Amino acid sequence: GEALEYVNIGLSHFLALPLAQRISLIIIIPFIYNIVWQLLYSLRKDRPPLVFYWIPWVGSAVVYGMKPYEFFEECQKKYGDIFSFVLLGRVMTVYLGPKGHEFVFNAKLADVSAEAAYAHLTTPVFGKGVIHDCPNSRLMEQKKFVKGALTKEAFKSYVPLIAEEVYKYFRDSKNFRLNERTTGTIDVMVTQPEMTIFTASRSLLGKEMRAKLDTDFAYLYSDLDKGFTPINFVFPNLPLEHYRKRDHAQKAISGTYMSLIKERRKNNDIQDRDLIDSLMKNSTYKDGVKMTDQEIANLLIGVLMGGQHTSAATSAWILLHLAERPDVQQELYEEQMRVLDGGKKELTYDLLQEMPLLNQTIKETLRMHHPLHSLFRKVMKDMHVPNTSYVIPAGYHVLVSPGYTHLRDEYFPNAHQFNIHRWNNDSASSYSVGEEVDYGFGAISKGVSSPYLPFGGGRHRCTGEHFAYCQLGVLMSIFIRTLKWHYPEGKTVPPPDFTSMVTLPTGPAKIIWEKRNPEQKIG
Ligand code: HEM
Ligand SMILES: C[C@@H](c1ncncc1F)[C@](O)(Cn1cncn1)c1ccc(F)cc1F
Repeated sequence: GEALEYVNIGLSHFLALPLAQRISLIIIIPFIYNIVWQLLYSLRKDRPPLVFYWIPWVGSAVVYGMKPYEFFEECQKKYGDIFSFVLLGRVMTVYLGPKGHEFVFNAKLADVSAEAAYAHLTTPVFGKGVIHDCPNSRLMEQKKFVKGALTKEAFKSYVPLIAEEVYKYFRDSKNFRLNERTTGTIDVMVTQPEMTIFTASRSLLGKEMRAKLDTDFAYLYSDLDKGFTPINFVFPNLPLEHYRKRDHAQKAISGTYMSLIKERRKNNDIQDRDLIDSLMKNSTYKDGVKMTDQEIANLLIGVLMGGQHTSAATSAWILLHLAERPDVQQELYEEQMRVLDGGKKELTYDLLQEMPLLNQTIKETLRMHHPLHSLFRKVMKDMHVPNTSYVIPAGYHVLVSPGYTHLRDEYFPNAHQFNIHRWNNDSASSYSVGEEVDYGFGAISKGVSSPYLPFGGGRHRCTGEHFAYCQLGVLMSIFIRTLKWHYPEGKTVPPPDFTSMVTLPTGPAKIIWEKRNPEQKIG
């Protein structure tokens, strides 16, 4: 009773402490509070173990962002395959391994949302109305629109254009100019992004859109390029300047696409050339709405942008791994001479399919260097993980990471050794190992239990797998037949830089190239 007066009294003296002790208690009450909250949380047996952190809110973000596969391995040894950690205000429950791939890539639409996790990151860059700034059902239909331009007949015609672009680059780039140099050094992280965007542009976007890249316009891609960073997860729209040249470039680049979209319909200049022709002819949803010309341009940005960063990272890794392995280059070259009749057969999408060792090299690189170490979903409903007393409460996030499983000896013997022969009689981009399902964009595998899942699975599954292998196929067939490359003295494979949007190599990652035929000229 008389004590009740003194909780009151003490509350008044609390308010009248010096700014030195108030400030410090501002930073000790929450620190001491979250340490004692965690301790209570670990007695909850319907929750997966939460890994201890000191700083509240920040959580474990520092070690997760820097070495996420080392973090995952350390957590796996302590608490098994399921565990939570807090990440800059959110709570992520990792499910490692194939049962984890299944728990997350085959989750019900009712249980998890990818849109809910990524809309803050994608929509500022791509524009609105597409990808994650729409309902999952719109997403499924957009993928059906894009995927309707990623056919075998499309792929037969992209191969001469892609190959033209590779040669034009060897001819004209300051990094090569093969008609004036026979040897040189390139930074793969400078060359590979440029090659990707040229080849992707010319093929999917058309010749006009490829043409604009030879000009100043190219910088808008570079400006747009920088708004695609995990920082948009914390400060999505933060009134600074790289946020404006980002948005400037979005408006600017989406304008060029609509200008072309609009003039093509004005002229009925609508053929089967590029994905711009395709999305024009076929972008009406199942309920009857057509995509606005701006929505078509923003899907263009998002598709080109995402495939840009994964494809460019992958050919970088193919070069860096091969730079160290002249025996694999020798092997890949023999297959080039055998399949292409010593160079006296033009490269075709068909002939690419007969090059298993090349396709096995892409396959193996993508095993060791998955471009997305972590995929996320926001949990919408309380989720129960079977064989288990755990519930993942709504508002948590689930995190699948097949790239970690990729690097496990459990599923890949000597997982840390680059070995393309681990895929003998198995050069497939991927393989639907049984029964299939359709979420709107075509029949894809129903199970998602494979330990090798470079293109994920389920509804959010990649619709650019076959394009990626095409691009990477021509690019690497031509690199192989034209150049030998090795590392500078002392140099080896760089470690991955996980902090960016894709695990790309820690730069600079340089290789010395030599012409196989010094006296050869590109016409
Ligand atoms: C080496 C190349 C690529 C790799 C390794 C890769 C990997 C992936 C993965 C793992 C996902 C699943 C995302 C998630 O589950 O959260 C995905 C989604 C997707 N990717 Fe790719 N990707 C590649 C290239 C491309 C290209 C070139 C395109 C376009 C031509 C593309 C378009 C898409 C689309 C449209 C989705 C659907 C996302 C969704 O439905 O939520 N990707 N990709
Ligand atoms: C959202 C994005 C992503 N980026 C980084 N970490 C996780 C991610 F989910 C991604 O899934 C990645 N991606 C897959 N293939 C190409 N890019 C994506 C999907 C569709 C798209 F049109 C553009 C795009 F970037």
